[PDB]
Amino acid sequence: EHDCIFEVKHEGKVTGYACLVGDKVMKPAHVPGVIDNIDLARLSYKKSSKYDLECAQIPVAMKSDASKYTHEKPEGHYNWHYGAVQYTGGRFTVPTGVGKPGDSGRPIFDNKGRVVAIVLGGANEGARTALSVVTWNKDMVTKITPEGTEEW
Amino acid sequence: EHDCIFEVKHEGKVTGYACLVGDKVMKPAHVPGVIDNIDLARLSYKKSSKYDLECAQIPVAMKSDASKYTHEKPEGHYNWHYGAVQYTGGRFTVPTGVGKPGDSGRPIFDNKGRVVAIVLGGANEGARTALSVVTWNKDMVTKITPEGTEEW
Repeated sequence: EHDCIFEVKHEGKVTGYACLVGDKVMKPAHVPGVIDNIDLARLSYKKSSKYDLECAQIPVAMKSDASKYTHEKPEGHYNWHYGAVQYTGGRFTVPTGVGKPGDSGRPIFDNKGRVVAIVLGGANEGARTALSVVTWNKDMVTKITPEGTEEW
Repeated sequence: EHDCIFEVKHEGKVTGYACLVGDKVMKPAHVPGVIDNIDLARLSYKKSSKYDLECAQIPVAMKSDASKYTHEKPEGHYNWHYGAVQYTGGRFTVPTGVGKPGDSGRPIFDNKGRVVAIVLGGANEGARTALSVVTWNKDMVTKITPEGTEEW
């Protein structure tokens, strides 16, 4: 279902997205640019290149309109802004030809309607493709990045 | 009816408006930040802190798209961007509520469309509040702030 998620643009084009996950505001750091909204970008965030997350806290009304997350992921079927995604064996996976370079940051929802993780693109096959994600393992962050692919 | 011309933006956000009268461009002086319309911001603004006005004179380019003004005023009731306004004893008691900070520079329009005054703030001992006004009468620019003026 449709909601509000801000987006970073660069010089008359688009380069990806940046989300408002509940308690903080955050974005990937592998794509350059500044958020469109001036009161969500002019502040000073904190950056870590080893996990590629740029994060800080939210203003007050932008806190009043937020999202809601979860700290686990069970095996089953999910949906995202392009379609459906199967998660099993530690693998979110989608068909081929369902994205373009520059969609890194669209959130992924569970069945109940809460955000489970974020996306970093990056997987290929001559059939249904995999994902590369950054997720929350019981109040602490971890990464998932299958080999063979670059930062799509 | 109404006009919607020549606002001001600063630091991504806005800081109100500024209106042009038959020959010159006025702006309330106490607010920071400069105008966005690059054809106007090329000028040199006369800054009188004692009367709180910014007083550049316009070039002849958009001088054909100017406004209409006057300096004669009977008692009665006028209209502006946030509703109606009443003129008694000089002071402008508005049907109220819609005022805010930040949006000083809203000019005051009469029934016959001619510009009669601009605004500089509010002051409110209950309903139908009496705002502050920059105005003029027969070559004399006056600043009329009634009492305890909320500095917009």
